[PDB]
Amino acid sequence: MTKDQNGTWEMESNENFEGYMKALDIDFATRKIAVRLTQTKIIVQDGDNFKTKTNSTFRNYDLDFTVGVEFDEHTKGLDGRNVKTLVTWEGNTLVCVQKGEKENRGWKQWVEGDKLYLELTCGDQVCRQVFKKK
Repeated sequence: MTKDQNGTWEMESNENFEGYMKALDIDFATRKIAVRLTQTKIIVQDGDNFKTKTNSTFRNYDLDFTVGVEFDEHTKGLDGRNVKTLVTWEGNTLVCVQKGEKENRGWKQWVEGDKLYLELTCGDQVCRQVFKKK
């Protein structure tokens, strides 16, 4: 009944992977490399903060912020542009608004049972994800 379901999620599968990086047109590559090399989605939670992370063999620098801080643009490693990225707790889940200019990066989570969904978008695409908690 509170934002602390602390665990792990191997992410049973991925619908779209490169196309999300594709959507923001990072480099129409990495789809052949980043494919999957341990990709373990994780969640941490601290109280006033929240930093889900991926323990991938390629990268470990994912959800890294505090709630309501309002991540007023300024990103890089992925896109490298400028988009309002507001974060909020739903009471149960992490709702964030990618207030874009061109795209709708609108990335959000929502515990859809015994796993944790990550239903984002990014202008045109719509990355759908499925998990299975631990």
